[PDB]
Amino acid sequence: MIIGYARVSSLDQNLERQLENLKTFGAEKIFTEKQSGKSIENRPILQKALNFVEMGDRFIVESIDRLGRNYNEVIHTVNYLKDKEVQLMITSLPMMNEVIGNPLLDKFMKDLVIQILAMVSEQER
Amino acid sequence: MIIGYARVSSLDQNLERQLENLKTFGAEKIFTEKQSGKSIENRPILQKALNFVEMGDRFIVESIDRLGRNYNEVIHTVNYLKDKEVQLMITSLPMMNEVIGNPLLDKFMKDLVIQILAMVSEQER
Amino acid sequence: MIIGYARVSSLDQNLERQLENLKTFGAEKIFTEKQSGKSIENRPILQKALNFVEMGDRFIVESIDRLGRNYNEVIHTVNYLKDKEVQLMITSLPMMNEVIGNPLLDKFMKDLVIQILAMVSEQERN
Amino acid sequence: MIIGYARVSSLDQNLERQLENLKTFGAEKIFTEKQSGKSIENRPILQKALNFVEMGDRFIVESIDRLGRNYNEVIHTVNYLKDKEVQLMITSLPMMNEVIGNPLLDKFMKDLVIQILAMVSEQERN
Repeated sequence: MIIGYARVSSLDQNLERQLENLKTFGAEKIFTEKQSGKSIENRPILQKALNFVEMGDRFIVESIDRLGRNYNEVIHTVNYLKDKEVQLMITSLPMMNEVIGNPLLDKFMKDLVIQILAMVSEQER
Repeated sequence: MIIGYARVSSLDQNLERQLENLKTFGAEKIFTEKQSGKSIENRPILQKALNFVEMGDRFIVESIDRLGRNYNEVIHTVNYLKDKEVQLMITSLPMMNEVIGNPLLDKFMKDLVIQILAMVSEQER
Repeated sequence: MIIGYARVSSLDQNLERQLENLKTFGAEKIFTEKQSGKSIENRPILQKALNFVEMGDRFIVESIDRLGRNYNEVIHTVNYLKDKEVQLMITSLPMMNEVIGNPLLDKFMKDLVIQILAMVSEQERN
Repeated sequence: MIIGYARVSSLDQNLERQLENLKTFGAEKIFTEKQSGKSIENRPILQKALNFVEMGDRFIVESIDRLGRNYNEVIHTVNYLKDKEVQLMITSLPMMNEVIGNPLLDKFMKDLVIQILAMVSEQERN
């Protein structure tokens, strides 16, 4: 199952594109949430989505900064999906194709890129 | 408290040397295990270590490869120590907490160091 | 010698704190400039500062965005200081000059952070 | 024009294949060198190729290790190709993929791949 999570601090932002992008990548059930990404403790919609998705399912978002503007909280969420065997994907940067010749290096880089994108989210707040 | 961990793939190596590096670094209690290093699930002794350590404690090892030679399993192990707030210090690369003045860049580089070291473990096997 | 570079695009920007942060880290001579960071071909002071520094000297700035808001051009400047045996230094990142483990792992991470900051600089401009 | 650079630390290493990879990727002139890649001092054939190649051209290699087995030198040789407007292509790596709607990020990705391969190159040496 493909679960999508869309978030916006305000409707001033384009919720269309975010919702359309999630749906374009085959998002079955999508959890929208109008809240700040400064924390995950006041966003019950996201907490309900994470507890929803289980093994085999796919959790996708338009971009990491939507998942949260807090490095540790974003990183904790990424490893929760890993330990729960839920594939994390981004509409902006899917990264489903091979970049480096080595399979181990690709995992390292894709894990690195996400950490880089995770920091920049807090780097902007 | 400061807990350590030592592993030996083959007893032919200097196990007594590794056990000294932990005490020299300030290890009070040291757990010892003898396994291949391919999977952490078949290593109960290592599991007893991660469970014994609590919040505020310090988990140390001679090197990351001792912890494991599987990138995903090693990263999973480190995160387990993060959420439990246990500092994972390496005797091989003696680096201090707060590697940089900036809090965010510190969190990013702390995680990056462990990923790079973990990527070397599987790289060398 | 320890040369410092400070840049402001607007008169609103607090140039004082930038100069005081540079002096705090041992800046003896500073090259202040009032120009947009979207390019370097129109910044003669930044280039006279890069020429002034020699092998062993220290080129310090407050933030990477001060160096410029163009990724390719900021990276070009960072390597120029590299190839010229000049250490780049940033007030925003205290203790950046330290070594994090072996020199290799340090040279890989420090270079990554600067590129990320160099990317964020341009990303905020346009 | 596409210029290649092949290197072999020893004749035991497969050279006739490394030439085929370069020629398979459209190399017109291949500079062959025979010496360690720890430093660019004892590798004049490389500098001969680097000085030879100029604006518009394309510089290709089998992999990063051929371009040098040192992070500081690899990154130095990479930026030398940037400043001369010469694109660097590695036969080992695939075609990558488009970062749709973010040209700035592609500039950063291509640099990250080189630094990872560069570090990994020096890591395998020891």
